[PDB]
Amino acid sequence: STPIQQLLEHFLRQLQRKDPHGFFAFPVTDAIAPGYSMIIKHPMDFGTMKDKIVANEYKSVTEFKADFKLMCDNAMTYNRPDTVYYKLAKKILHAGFKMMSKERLLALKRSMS
Ligand SMILES: CN(C)c1ncc2c(=O)n(C)ccc2n1
Repeated sequence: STPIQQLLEHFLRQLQRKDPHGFFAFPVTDAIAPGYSMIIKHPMDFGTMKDKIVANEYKSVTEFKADFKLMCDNAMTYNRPDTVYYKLAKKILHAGFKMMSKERLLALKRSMS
């Protein structure tokens, strides 16, 4: 494993901890959610993000953050605001961006020198 992969796996584990029912663990199918493929054209989930880390597909934390944001945005686009999926996506997007904030990454950059 590489230092980037270890850091991204840590961020992903902490993010997955906020989803105990595993709503974001797997891709959303049309059988589970009707007309999903018709509304969401750029699907994303924690499993796809895990596979990208393992394959060393992320060049930076910004790229990882972009996939996480896409996943939350998709859930907030497809699902109405009063659903468990929209509510969890909004909660984890905020919590995730504070964990991977420019402030926290600058503090990590300073500890790398
Ligand atoms: C059952 N159903 C209608 C439905 N709809 C939307 C979603 C969804 O966005 N995620 C992320 C996970 C499950 C899900 N399930």
